[PDB]
Amino acid sequence: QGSITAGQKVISKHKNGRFYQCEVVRLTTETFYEVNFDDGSFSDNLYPEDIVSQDCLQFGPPAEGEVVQVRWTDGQVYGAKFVASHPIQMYQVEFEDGSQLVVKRDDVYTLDEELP
Repeated sequence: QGSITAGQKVISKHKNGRFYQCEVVRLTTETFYEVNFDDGSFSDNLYPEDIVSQDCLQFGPPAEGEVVQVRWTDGQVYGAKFVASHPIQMYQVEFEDGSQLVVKRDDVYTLDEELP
């Protein structure tokens, strides 16, 4: 939703799990990758760097259906096939303590609106 802009005071969840006032420092795009692992399990939230069979950061996303190897969150490598890439509008926010998160549109609230 286009209603949130850089420099806006908003309310979002700090890393401590509670809602505080923070400030949007930057609007950014994060590209997510979707793959089918060789066992048929599906992942929708890989980062391009997690493809270890080719350099997607340099050359962009694989061809749909292309065989890939994936470094998973457990440090391990797995066979898979590339499905699709999805760019996502993210909001980099800073709290009064100076901590920063990069959160989705649904994770931020204006000062006028009821939580949650």
